[PDB]
Amino acid sequence: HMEIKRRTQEERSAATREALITGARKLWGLRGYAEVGTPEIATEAGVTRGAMYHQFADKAALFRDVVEVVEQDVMARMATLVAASGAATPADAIRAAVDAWLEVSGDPEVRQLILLDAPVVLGWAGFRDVAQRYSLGMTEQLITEAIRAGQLARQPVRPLAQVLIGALDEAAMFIATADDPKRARRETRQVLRRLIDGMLNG
Amino acid sequence: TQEERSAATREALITGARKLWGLRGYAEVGTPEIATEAGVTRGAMYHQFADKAALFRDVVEVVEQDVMARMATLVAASGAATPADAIRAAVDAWLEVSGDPEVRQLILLDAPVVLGWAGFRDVAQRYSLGMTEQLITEAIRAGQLARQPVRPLAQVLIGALDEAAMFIATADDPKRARRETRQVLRRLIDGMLNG
Ligand SMILES: N=C(N)Nc1nc2ccccc2s1
Ligand SMILES: N=C(N)Nc1nc2ccccc2s1
Repeated sequence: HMEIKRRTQEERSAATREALITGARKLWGLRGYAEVGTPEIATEAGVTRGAMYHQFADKAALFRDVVEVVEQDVMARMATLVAASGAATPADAIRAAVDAWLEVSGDPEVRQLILLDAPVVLGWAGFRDVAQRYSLGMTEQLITEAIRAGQLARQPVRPLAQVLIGALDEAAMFIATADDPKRARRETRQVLRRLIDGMLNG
Repeated sequence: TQEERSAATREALITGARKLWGLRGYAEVGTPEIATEAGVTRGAMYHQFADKAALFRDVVEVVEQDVMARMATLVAASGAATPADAIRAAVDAWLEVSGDPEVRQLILLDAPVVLGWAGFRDVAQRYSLGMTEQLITEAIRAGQLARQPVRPLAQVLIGALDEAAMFIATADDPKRARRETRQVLRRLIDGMLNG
């Protein structure tokens, strides 16, 4: 008897939540978390303050869901760029994935939300857990494929993956906080080329 | 003097807090316990430290000073004959020093949480970036690393070294994790060193 009512209220709640996340991603992406209040976000999203209260305990809870949706888009955008790269070998896929990370992390919205705001708002523990949840699988599979092809030494995948994600996250943070980010991106790309080319047999 | 008495009170509290937080972690020991360990009244303690985080900020300074000194000592004693070998010795020194139980708990686990992102990174940079940039500069000068600005390489390598230490710190089998991580780090830097 009550399944349509329950599903209807679920769908309405989901639509409200999506509008708030979409609004918050847009305004915080342009001005930064510190500079935009939840009332402006509720106005942008076309929802009441009570609808906001119902969905999110507080401003940081809304930000935690923004980061989830952005990280899903970052991982999808990176997969698209590697897929489109023309990579002939697992080693070339790895190089395409590093290039994709510098391109996607360079998007001004990703820079603001993931590299500048997220470490501050989530705290160090929260940021590291999100980055590993989204990126460890892709990174490990790229390593497994290169090992299978004899382009990387046979070794435990997890330690290498975690160390490389540490290096790549700090590379992107360096570019994000540079006052001349075009020069920083060149210099950082050049470092990562030497690091990756030092490890790959191909 | 009044300044000497204040300094003695502060030293008792920083020593006590370093000992107790180093064993159980910041979250698990309150300021009353620390004041009892130090033999200091609550009022004398709050006169020197506004709150728990303030006391932790001074613990982090004395631990970072020991990390920096122990890193210098071990690299100096390694017998490294070239800048490339000093870099290799610094990698092994970092796994030895960061494996100290007090460093593991206070610097690797607690400091990023208590000080916050910006705070912890400012402290770490103040104590480390001197040694790090000198090691890199000497290797570039010797032609054992590519010609390049120092800072970008330093930040990327610090990201690898920090994640290596945190991997070991939370591992189910830290002795195994340290062997696996040492192999990864030595292979990463051997790919870039000419010598
Ligand atoms: N990682 C830290 N949080 N602190 C330090 N690391 C190092 C590493 C080498 C030399 C001095 C220092 S101080
Ligand atoms: N500064 C950091 N955030 N961490 C580290 N710096 C250094 C520098 C040299 C060796 C190990 C490490 S670990």
